Parts: sequence; structure tokens; C-alpha cells
Amino acid sequence: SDDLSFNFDKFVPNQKNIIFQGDASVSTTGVLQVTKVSKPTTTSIGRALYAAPIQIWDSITGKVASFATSFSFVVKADKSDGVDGLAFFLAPANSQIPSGSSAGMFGLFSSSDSKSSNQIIAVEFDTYFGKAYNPWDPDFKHIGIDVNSIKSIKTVKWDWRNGEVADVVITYRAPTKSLTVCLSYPSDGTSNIITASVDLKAILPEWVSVGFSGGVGNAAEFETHDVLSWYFTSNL
Amino acid sequence: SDDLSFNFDKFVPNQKNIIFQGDASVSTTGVLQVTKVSKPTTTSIGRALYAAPIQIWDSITGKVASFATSFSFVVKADKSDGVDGLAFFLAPANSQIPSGSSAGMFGLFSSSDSKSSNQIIAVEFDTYFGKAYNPWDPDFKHIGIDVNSIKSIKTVKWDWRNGEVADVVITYRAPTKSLTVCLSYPSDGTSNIITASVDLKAILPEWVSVGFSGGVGNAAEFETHDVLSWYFTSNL
Amino acid sequence: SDDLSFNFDKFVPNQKNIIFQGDASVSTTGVLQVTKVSTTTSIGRALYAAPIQIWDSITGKVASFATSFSFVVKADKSDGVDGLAFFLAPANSQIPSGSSAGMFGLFSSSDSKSSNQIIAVEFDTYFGKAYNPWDPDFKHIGIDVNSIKSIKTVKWDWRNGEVADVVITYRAPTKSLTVCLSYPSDGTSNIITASVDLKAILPEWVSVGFSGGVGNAAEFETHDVLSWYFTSNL
Amino acid sequence: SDDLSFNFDKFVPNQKNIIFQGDASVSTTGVLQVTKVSKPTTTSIGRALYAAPIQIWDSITGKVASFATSFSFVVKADKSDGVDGLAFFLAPANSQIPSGSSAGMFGLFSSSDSKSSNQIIAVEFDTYFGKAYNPWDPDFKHIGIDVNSIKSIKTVKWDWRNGEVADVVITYRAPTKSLTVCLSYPSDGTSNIITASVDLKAILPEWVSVGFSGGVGNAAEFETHDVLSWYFTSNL
Ligand SMILES: *[C@@H]1O[C@H](CO)[C@@H](O)[C@H](O)[C@H]1NC(C)=O
Ligand SMILES: *[C@@H]1O[C@H](CO)[C@@H](O)[C@H](O)[C@H]1NC(C)=O
Ligand SMILES: *[C@@H]1O[C@H](CO)[C@@H](O)[C@H](O)[C@H]1NC(C)=O
Ligand SMILES: *[C@@H]1O[C@H](CO)[C@@H](O)[C@H](O)[C@H]1NC(C)=O
Ligand SMILES: [Ca+2]
Ligand SMILES: [Ca+2]
Ligand SMILES: [Ca+2]
Ligand SMILES: [Ca+2]
Ligand SMILES: [Mn+2]
Ligand SMILES: [Mn+2]
Ligand SMILES: [Mn+2]
Ligand SMILES: [Mn+2]
Repeated sequence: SDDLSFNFDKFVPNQKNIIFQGDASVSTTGVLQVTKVSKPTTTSIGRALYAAPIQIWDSITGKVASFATSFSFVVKADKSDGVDGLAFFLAPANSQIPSGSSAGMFGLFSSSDSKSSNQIIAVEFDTYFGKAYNPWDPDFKHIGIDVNSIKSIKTVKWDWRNGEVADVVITYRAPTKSLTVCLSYPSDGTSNIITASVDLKAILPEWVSVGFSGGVGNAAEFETHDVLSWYFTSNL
Repeated sequence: SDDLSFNFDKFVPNQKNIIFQGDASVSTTGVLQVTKVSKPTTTSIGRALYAAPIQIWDSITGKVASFATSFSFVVKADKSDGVDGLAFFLAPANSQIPSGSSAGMFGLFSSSDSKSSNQIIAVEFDTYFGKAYNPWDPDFKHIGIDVNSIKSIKTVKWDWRNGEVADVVITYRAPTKSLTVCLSYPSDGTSNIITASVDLKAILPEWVSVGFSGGVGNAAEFETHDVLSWYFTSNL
Repeated sequence: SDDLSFNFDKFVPNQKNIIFQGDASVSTTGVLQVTKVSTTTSIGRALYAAPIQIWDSITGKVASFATSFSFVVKADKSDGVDGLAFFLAPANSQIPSGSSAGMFGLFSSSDSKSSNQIIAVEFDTYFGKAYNPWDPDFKHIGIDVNSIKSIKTVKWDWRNGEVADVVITYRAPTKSLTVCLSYPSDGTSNIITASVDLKAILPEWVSVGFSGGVGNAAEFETHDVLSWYFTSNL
Repeated sequence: SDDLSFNFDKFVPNQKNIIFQGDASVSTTGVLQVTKVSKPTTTSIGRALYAAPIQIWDSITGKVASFATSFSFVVKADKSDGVDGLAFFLAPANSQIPSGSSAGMFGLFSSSDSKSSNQIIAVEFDTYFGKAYNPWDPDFKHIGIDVNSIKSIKTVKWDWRNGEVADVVITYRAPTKSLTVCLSYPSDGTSNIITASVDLKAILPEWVSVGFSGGVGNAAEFETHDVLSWYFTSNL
């Protein structure tokens, strides 16, 4: 049946079906630390992609793929606040971190402009919204749908819980071009949701790579960006 | 792998793998009308269950099942308002509509009391909250998590859209006992979400039947309760 | 995606999603004994509780399906009767009046009536010409279409008390039905394929399951299925 | 649920999730020609692997994976006979064609010795058994289970049909270490089967790449080695 379906209940150090870029890696406890967690802390940018590209749309038949993904993640800050955030994304097949990318752009963008050549769709869990540094951001931690730009086309207030596990379910229904983000914290019932219209055929190439990215722009306001598990399915 | 998984992209008149109770039926256009839609309007109560019971928990091993379900539905009211609502539920294997049930109880309850003998867990999409007849309801249309009672243990404001298709994803994660309801309207981006803790092993018997139920208590304030598609998976 | 997909790694006593007919039941050890184990003559069938749409009359589409199961046939002596079968019958079908162990509770007679609407894969242990004149001269795997007299058979190298793994696939576009049997204990393998048009034999809605029989208490054997996987898609 | 599951109903020219080695490629008609079809004909060796490695066993837990795969293929010879054959295999992650490999070794082996360092398990559909060049082969076209050597640990007569489509189902049940090969020709009912005991944990590394390989050692006895579709699943 379905074109593709994979599931990681846990990660293993030096997992061969995951492409690690930047500081991303998996600890001995089995968690994907997309951002570096080290004794003397430090600035960091990392991305982790599934090793095989996925056909998101077909130019022959014109068909677009519907997909669903689920993952659990933890963002633990030392103080009461941290930077910069985590993102789930779709980019051109075997994409590399752009030259001159920063933590605030999650290793996804070279700048704050909206270039159609970026060919990136991402769901961000943005923890830093400082106005002189991230002027494009709203005045609160948020969940945003990014389409070719770090300046989200739509955002929603994210009630982040320090050190608590968040369960996320993202669905893309091709026939209606609807992208829905479902987030909940089992520990206390906190839930956030956001949906937006996005035509994948219009933004991305036929073959894409999916994964996570994140960054810590200021070592003094450190936080982790750990993903505990990951499920993904797609079908044309 | 997984214990059970079924998918209905559409329904067919007199579908043999669906048990119809009350006024529930599937039209020639392939939609499950859990509530009766007729030239001259009338009061109605209906339920539709998947024909085979599902083991939600094992008494031998003590294991509890995790499940996920997705469905799209439409509630179209003649005037600007309608009654009474729709519900997705889990009940004892091959459960029948209780004697003396009403539209306001969605054919799930005999009364407004919280009896542990009911053994019912349901997610309701309640359109009628009139304090004269439904005193247990909040002052707005809502999504509620019902556990052995029509008086929800938790509700959230439901931004119902007249005649628009709503996509719903319900997930139950056994290890954390977390039940999450994710609703969105692709037509305009409206999204509602709610999460609650529920121990299935404590409320339901080992074998249950899953399905939809609904009711129209006042023909003068008529509305449809149509489910367009349905996906379901469970695993112990 | 796929219309239906279920999996039983083990069975549980009085499983609610299985319809038991005749002497079929599940033991406390979690195995489906389609035939009664205790001794006496027996006939039993076990069906999945929900019907399955095998073909659509609107679109004309036919469903492709795959199933996998493991079973054991343990005889007391060096031989036993009568066999086990995997089948597709009309939705919520009952055991026919006057059925016998040699017909696995699937047929009223040895005639080929199109009204039977039955397709079955049999693992036939008894081929005595006295009671089963339609059978070949050896234990076999047969593809039955509306009759106990198989349209095609193949020698079955049955192993007493050993677990057999079976994979049955039906590829609708080519109308091909393949039966794949193997004994992990010693490598013994048997295979058979035949052309069958489901749309021509069965109604839109069918019930799937197992059936079996022990026609002679003196030549007793079990007909136990240990696990079961099934998928179908239109 | 399941670790991995992919399905190709057809192939597309320059498919990004398939690694092509040697002469392997996919035609405009959507078929994977692991061997070159040029006419002007020529000698050829080709391999096609799924782009992402698969974890076949875990050294931490000791668990071994069970897997199932299905594919349809055609071997069309110009004359009444052709060479050399096709193979489905599991090799070390991102394995390359060995230096000095030949068509009779399907681009899998450097020699006819049984080296444990080869770390290869393959199911071959061998069309050439000439004792002059393939002395290790039996006296008929066959299906063989290869474990670290081109000299099969077990074979069975293969009733090859020129130009007809063959459906193959290969299952590996970890608990019993049983590998079963199920082949059938829908056109005439011809069926062949073979099973053998193989401990994956003992032969292969934790991470492996799966795919097809084939060869045409003599351009004068040309034949195609086309795979039409491919399904694969694995679970630890
Ligand atoms: C932005 O990133 C792209 C990709 O690496 C690169 O080609 C471009 O030069 C970058 N812009 C700058 C100013 O570095
Ligand atoms: C309420 O429902 C229960 C279950 O069907 C039934 O036993 C009880 O008698 C009902 N109450 C009335 C008044 O019928
Ligand atoms: C054979 O079985 C069918 C179905 O139960 C029944 O209608 C028929 O009368 C049976 N024949 C006899 C002789 O009982
Ligand atoms: C055989 O293949 C291996 C792998 O490429 C290589 O290391 C070796 O040198 C080759 N030749 C011989 C003679 O083994
Ligand atoms: Ca930011
Ligand atoms: Ca109400
Ligand atoms: Ca017989
Ligand atoms: Ca050879
Ligand atoms: Mn932002
Ligand atoms: Mn309510
Ligand atoms: Mn027979
Ligand atoms: Mn050989």
C-alpha cells in the first residue's frame, strides 16, 4: 500500500538511516539531540534528516502526496528561558545547511527574505522572539508555519513547558491543501493547535528530504532541543 | 504488526461491516448520516458501530491499547443554529441504545448521573447547550471528553462552522493515559484542541465497540450529523 | 490507506472478534483449536467477526488480499483425519445442514453448485477412496472453488506435530491465488497457484476464517492455528 | 508500529530514493532494468539499492529483525536461453560493487570463496549454470540461497518462463531463523519454493542495504533482468 512509512521508538548512536548535519547527534540514552548539549555550553546549529529522499509530488500524473508525522520532544532550559527553538521541515533532496545561517533561522535560511528558491516548508517551535534580533517574530513563544521564509505565514501562541515532553502530530491533507499542527503536554493537559493552507506542488521540488533542525544562538540562555521518537508516513 | 487497522474513504449504502442502530444510515452519495435527514424534518437518534469488537486492554498481561482515529464530518443547520450534536465513542462490545435515551445524551446514556456501570468514553461535538434541557453543559458549543456521564470531565469552546467540513484526529497514548482531540476546518483555518487523562483499563471492559452517535432533539432546529470518512488503528 | 488489516499474534479464550461455529474454540494456552481436542468426531469453523468487501459492483474493482498463519496438525497415531481449511464464504455464513468432516463444514454435498459461493484452501489429511472418492492419492493442499473436489492440488509433505507457516496471496489484476507453505523445523516446503476470479464466484461481502473436521475419532488429530494476519484492499 | 515499510508500484527515471550502481537504471516505461538493455547488446553488471540503510539486528538488545519483501520481475531472452541471472540481496550499508566482480557473481562477489568478511545474504535466480564458467552451480536454472558465497547453501530447480512475469514473496522469520522464497508465474500456474535456516545476526552487520543485482556475462546470449514493482517491510 502506502509509499513510505517508518517509525523510530528510540534512536541509536550513529544511526545509519539518519543524516547528521552540524552539531546534531544521538546520545547514549537514545535521544536525538539536534542541538549540542555540552559541559561548557556553546552556540549551536544542527539538522537531522531521514537518509532517503521522499517523492512529495509527481510531475507526470500531477498527484500530490498526503503525509502524517508524529514525534515527542523536550526543550529544557537552564534558567527560566532559553533560545532558539526547534523545527520540523521539508527541503530539497539532500539539502545542506546554508552558508551564513544562524540559530534564529534554525539552519534553514541564509537570510530573512522570502525567496521562492529556498524551497522550504517548516513547522517551528520558536522559543526566542527578541525584537532587535528576530524582528520578524511575534511577542511570545510560538508555533509557526514557515513557507520559504523565517517570517511565518501563520503563528499561534505556544504554551511551552520547561523540561516537559510534548507530543506533536502534523498532518497534511493534499486534496484540501491543509497542514495541521497538533501539540499537547500529557503532564498537565496543555494543548496548542494551528492549521494553514499550503500547496506543496507550488513550493517544493518533486523529491524532498524531511527532518529536524534547531539552534542555540546564545550560550548564556542555553536549552536542549531533544526529539525522543519519530513516526512518518506519506502516500501519493 | 498492529492489531487492527481499517479505513473508509467513503461509505456504501447498507455497508455490512457497520452496525446501524436507530436512524443511522448511509446515503446514495456515500455519506454516513448518523442522524436522519428527510423532506419533512423530525426528531432523531442514531448510532453506527464497526461490526467487530476491539480488545482495548488485556487482563492477562495487563497491557492497555493505544489507538488513533481520524474522520471528517459536516454539521449543516437550516437556520443559524441546530441541535443536538455528534459523538465518537467506545462502549461495551455490541452495546445497544439505552432505553429512555435522548438526543441530548446522543443515544449513549439513560440519564445524567455518573454510573461506573455505563462503561462509556466519548468525544462529543455538542451544538446544543440550553440550560433548561441540558443543565450540565457550558455556555457555548463545545468539544467534550465524556467518561461514564453526559457531563464532560473537560470541555473546550468549539468554533463550529455551519456546513463546513471538519477534520478530526483523536489519539490515545496508553503509556501516558493521554487522550488528545484535534479539530480543524480546512476552509478557513479554524482549529480547536483538547487533551485529558483517562485510564481505559479503569473505565471500559476488555472488549469494546467503537462508533459514532448523534441526535436531533427538536426538529424545528434541525441540522445534519454526517461523517464523510473514517480511519482507525489500535495496538496492544 | 488499506481497507483492512488485522493481526493476532495469539488468541484469547472467548475472543469477541471471532465468531465460533461448531466445536471451534480457543484454549487457555492461546491457540485456536478449530477441532475439538479431548476424543470424538468434530466439525468447527472460526470467522473474523466483521464481513469484508471483496469486490465492488459500483466501480467493478476487485480486492487483492494477503494472509499469513501458522498451524499444527498433531495426530495420535502416524495418521489422522480430516484436515483444515482457510476460506471465504458469504457474509455471516453458517455451517450447512448435513455437512461432514470430509467437507470441512463447508459443503452439503460433493456437487459443484455455483450457489455455494465458497473459495477455500484446504490442507487435506484424509484421502481414503471409501469416503473421499474426489481426492488424489496423497495428503494434499487444494484450491476449492464451489466444490470439495479441488480445481487444483499439490502433494503436501505433512509433518506430524510440527508448526507450518502459510502465506496466501491473491493478486486481483492477474487473478492469481498463491499458497506458500513451509516447515521451519526441517525446511520442507510446498507451493501451489491457480487462477480464480473472485468477482465471478463470491458475493460483494464475505466472511473469512478457518474450518476443519475429524470424521473418525479413532484416527484423531488436532487442527490448531497459532497466529493469524490478514489484509485486503480494493 | 513497524520500523520500516516502503512500496513501489512502479519506478520513475532517476528515482532519488534508489542508489544505482553499474548499469542499473529505470526506463521511461517505469521498469527497473538492473541489467542494460541496449541492442546493440553488451556485457553488463548492475545493482540498485534502497537509499536508506536498514537495521537488521540490534547489538544492545540482541533482537533480530523479521522482514518480508515482494516483487515482480521479467527475464526475457532473445534466443531460447540467456545469462546470467538476477539476485535480491542484503549487504553492508552502502556497499559498492567489488573490484573484479563478474556477471556470474551478480556484482556481489570478488571470487568463488566463502569469506565471512563478504557479509552478504542473497536470493539468486540463476539462469546460467555452465560448468566451464560456473562450476559451483547445479545442472539446471535454479533459485539459490547465498550466504557469503556464490556457491549456494541450498538450491531448487527454477522452471523459468521466457518473457513471463514472476511474482516473488520472500519472508524471514527471526524467531525460527527461517528464510522462505515463494515464486509463481500467474500466466500458467508454475510455482517454485525453497526455504533455509539463516542466522542474520551471525552473517550481517547491524546496518545493511537491500536491493537487486544482476549480470549479462555474454552479449551473445542476452536477456533482460527487469523488476516491475517492489514492496518491503522490516521490524525488530
Ligand atoms: C545563503 O545560502 C546559500 C546556500 O548555501 C548560498 O548560496 C548563499 O550565498 C548564502 N548567502 C550568503 C550571503 O552567504
Ligand atoms: C437506562 O439504561 C439501562 C441500560 O440499558 C437500563 O437497564 C435502564 O433500565 C435504563 N433506564 C430506563 C428507565 O429504562
Ligand atoms: C445443504 O446445505 C444448504 C445450506 O444449509 C441447505 O439449504 C440444503 O438443504 C442442504 N442439503 C441438505 C440435504 O440438507
Ligand atoms: C574483491 O573485492 C573486495 C571489495 O572491493 C576488494 O577489497 C578485494 O581486493 C577484491 N579483490 C580480491 C582479489 O579480493
Ligand atoms: Ca525566533
Ligand atoms: Ca448538549
Ligand atoms: Ca479428504
Ligand atoms: Ca550461474
Ligand atoms: Mn518565529
Ligand atoms: Mn456537552
Ligand atoms: Mn482434498
Ligand atoms: Mn547459482
